[PDB]
Amino acid sequence: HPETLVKVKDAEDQLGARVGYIELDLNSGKILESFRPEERFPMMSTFKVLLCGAVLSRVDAGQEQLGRRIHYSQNDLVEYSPVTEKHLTDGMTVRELCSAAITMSDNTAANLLLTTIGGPKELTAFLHNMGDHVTRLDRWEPELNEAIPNDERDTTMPAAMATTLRKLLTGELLTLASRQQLIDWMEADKVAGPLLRSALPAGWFIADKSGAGERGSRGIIAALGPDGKPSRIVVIYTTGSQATMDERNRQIAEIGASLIKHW
Ligand SMILES: *[B]([O])([O])[C]([C]C1=[C][C]=[C]C(C([O])=O)=[C]1)[N]C(=O)[C]C1=[C][C]=[C][C]=[C]1
Repeated sequence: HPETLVKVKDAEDQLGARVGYIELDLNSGKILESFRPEERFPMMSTFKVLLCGAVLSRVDAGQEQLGRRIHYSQNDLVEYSPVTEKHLTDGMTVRELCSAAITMSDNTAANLLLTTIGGPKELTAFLHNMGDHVTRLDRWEPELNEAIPNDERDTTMPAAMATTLRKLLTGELLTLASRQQLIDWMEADKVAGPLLRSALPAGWFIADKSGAGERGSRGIIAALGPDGKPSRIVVIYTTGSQATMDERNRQIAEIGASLIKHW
């Protein structure tokens, strides 16, 4: 709704930064509303969903096991590794690393998973293969959150991220069992409470993933809908603000309230 676009512009004014926005119809693929759709923004932690999608496609091909366990060391630990740091001892299975990467944004768990699939170059190839010729992952955690102005490394476009999430989630790409598993992980998101979840009415469904990085970067990707079923895709990225975390979360949650209102 254009009123939502007003809020996106109000946000750009508040944060003193650009805001990329996109609403997608989950069923048809139709674009509902947009803003800075083809500009590049840093994915930050939102790439974790893509990562686990590639991991799931390997599992579907029998090239990987969810039950497979992985061991690592203190040597592998990166800042912000809430679960991983807890099992230095017993290691973790593929499944748990994805859970950890998505529901808690665990940095080390992402790094371990990237290694398993072939690193950033392979992720990029995976994406490019499925029709996304824009989204690129160049670095590992946590340098990928640098967000230096104009750098194309580790970025996406709101338009590209939206359709790719759509394909993962509803395309024939992943098995039914894997798509479901991916949705399940997103739905259990334990760290995005102040963002869109904060504007959701009771009974609605939401499967999401957020990100935060240097230079005021912040963003979220999500599939939501009323009555326990997702029906739309919303992507929101911002970069360049001098605003604090709270103000940044406030603006995003404000865009979501507008989205709901005009549903
Ligand atoms: B990710 O953005 O690449 C990665 C981990 C992270 C940190 C904070 C919030 C989220 C989120 O809300 O989805 C994801 N980013 C970093 O590791 C940067 C960082 C930022 C702030 C605290 C710790 C790390």
